[PDB]
Order: sequence, then structure tokens, then C-alpha cells
Amino acid sequence: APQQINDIVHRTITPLIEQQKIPGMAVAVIYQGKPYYFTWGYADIAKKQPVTQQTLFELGSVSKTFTGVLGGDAIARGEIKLSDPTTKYWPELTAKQWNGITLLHLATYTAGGLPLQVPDEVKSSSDLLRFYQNWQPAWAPGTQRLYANSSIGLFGALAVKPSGLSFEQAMQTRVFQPLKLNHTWINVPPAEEKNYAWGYREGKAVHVSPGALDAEAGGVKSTIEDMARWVQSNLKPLDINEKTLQQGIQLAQSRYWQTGDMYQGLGWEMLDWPVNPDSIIIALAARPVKAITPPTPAVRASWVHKTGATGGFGSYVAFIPEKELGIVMLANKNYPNPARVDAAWQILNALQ
Ligand SMILES: OC[C@H]1O[C@@](CO)(O[C@H]2O[C@H](CO)[C@@H](O)[C@H](O)[C@H]2O)[C@@H](O)[C@@H]1O
Repeated sequence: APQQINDIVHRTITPLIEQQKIPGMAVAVIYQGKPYYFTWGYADIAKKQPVTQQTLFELGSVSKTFTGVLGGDAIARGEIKLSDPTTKYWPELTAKQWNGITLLHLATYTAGGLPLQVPDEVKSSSDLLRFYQNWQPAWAPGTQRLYANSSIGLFGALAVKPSGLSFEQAMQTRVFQPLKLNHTWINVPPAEEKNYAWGYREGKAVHVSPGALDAEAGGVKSTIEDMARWVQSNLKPLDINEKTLQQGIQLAQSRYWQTGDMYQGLGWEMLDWPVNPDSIIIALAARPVKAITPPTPAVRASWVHKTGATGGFGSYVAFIPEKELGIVMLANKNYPNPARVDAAWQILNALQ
């Protein structure tokens, strides 16, 4: 590895790991299009298993980038449109508040105040229908953003309905397989359990226990190598051979809404590059949005990023298409987002 990369990465991450008491971490830097891998510490503290380039981490909400691109591929296939009403794909959603809520609104958290979490009481499909029918929006569609798993999670479930595939089958066949992400999973198979790191919350070993729509909103587990390849694919979507997947990547990096300095994509979030690091960086935050009419196609001069967490894991991905530069940070503790972004900016700034 080039010494410049070696030095900035170790000099940034070692102190981060110490300060945040992170049990294990894997980092990939993509520099001039090529990946460089770094690992520290433990996938499993009790069994003394190290983090390796084959270790699986829970991505948490970084999974929304995969859901956004799968939705994007479905649009490119002519299976769905973001301008379509939600009721087109769920005819049993007859409650009047749904008039005017489109797939776009669901995908971008702008439906009018769908909650962060689907209630734990919702187990059955009829429980799920009841939840969305009974939900009362605070706001008109397309006026305020409230980050929500019940919003993008429903988009993911509906986006695959025309295909007739399960969400997992669609993701596997249409996104993971074409991009050769052969160690990326929504459900970790028994063959791969040996490599599934434990998450750590207040010292306790924990794995995600998915409720309704958690697969769609936060369900991906992946290795540092596959995540580097995911960044490579999002950096250069035009090198991807599957035409609908190529367009799908581009659609997920389009700017649909603006709030302050941030632009909402499908899963992905973006800021103009160069960004101030203060601007890149709370349980519920309702923010008015301006519609970008029509959406701006993927801007090469962007900082494109997404944070992700589960009870036991914290992930971050960021890239700058213009510079062919990117980073993935995977950890088996959920530590504060600003620490993630600060470390990522330190590394990418140094290498830009
Ligand atoms: O073990 C996870 C468990 O969650 C369930 C029950 O809510 O819900 C899913 O049904 C779909 C297909 O399995 C999921 O993709 C979606 O997240 C959710 O409604 C079970 O199905 C799933 O086994």
C-alpha cells in the first residue's frame, strides 16, 4: 500500500478505535479507483476471532443505499415509476391520506411524517396494512423530510412487487450477483456464520433481530471487500455491464430534494464538493425540503455518503466521483456519527 495511504489511515483510525473503545474495525480506501484494506481488533471478543477482509458486519442504514439502487433498477426496467401513487402497488391502501403519496415520497422520507420505526407490535402482514392505513400524516406530501425506516422500507417492499420476486431474491439476482458481491447477504447463510462478527452494545455480544421491513430498511450484512466493490460501482456506474443496474445507480445519486446543504438521493445523500466538514455533520429531526424540479442527475463533484447503525454496529461510506476517491468504515460498535465523518474527511482530504 502507498505509504501516504498507510500513514493517514493508521494515524486517523488508531486514535479513533482507542477513544471510542471499538472492539473491531475494517476500513477500505479507494484511491484512483483501486481498493486498499485495513483491519484492527476483534470480530468476536470471547472467541478471540480477529477482524479480517472476510468478516461480515451489519451495515444497518447503509443498507438503504442498496434498497435505493434496487428501486432505481426497477424504474430502469419499466416495472415502477417514482411518480406512481403508492396505492398502485398496494391497492388495499384505501385510506384517503394516501392520495398524492407517491413512491418518490416513500423513498425520500417526504411522505408527510411516516415514523422512524414500524412498531414492534406489527408482526403479521395484516398488522402492517393496519399500521399504514391508520397512520395520520402531520404534513402534506413533499414538504418536509423525516428520516424513516417505515418510509424507505415500504418503498423497498413495493418496488419489487411487479417482478414477483421476494425482496431478498430481487436484491440477490439484480444487485449483489451482477456486481460480484458474493459475500453480501440479507440473511446470513449457515455457511458464512463463521465470519459473522458479533456487535457490541454496553459490552454485550448482539446480532440484529429484524422486525417488519427491517430487511428493506437496514438488513444487509457485508465484508470490507464487497463494500469496497460497492463504492467502486457507485463511483463509476458507467463501467457496469447490466444496463438497468447502471441507470439504477445513477438514479439513486440524483438530487430530489434539498435541505440546507444536503441533497436527498435514493438511499444516498449528497453535498456539493468541496464541502466544509462542519456541514457534513438527535432522535427525530423534521426539516422542510425544497423540491429539485426536475431532479439533478448524479453530480460528479459531490461528497456522496451514508451512515448506518444497528444496536451493535456502526458503518460509514463516503465517496467523491470527481476524484475517484472513497472510503468505507465498518465497526462492531455503534459509536457517534460525527466521529465517523471526521475520520473519513481527514483521510479523504489528505488524499485529494
Ligand atoms: O426474521 C425477519 C422476519 O421479518 C418478517 C416478519 O415481519 O417480515 C418480512 O416479510 C418480508 C419477506 O420475508 C420482509 O422482507 C419484510 O421485511 C417483512 O415484512 C418475516 O417475513 C421475516 O422472516
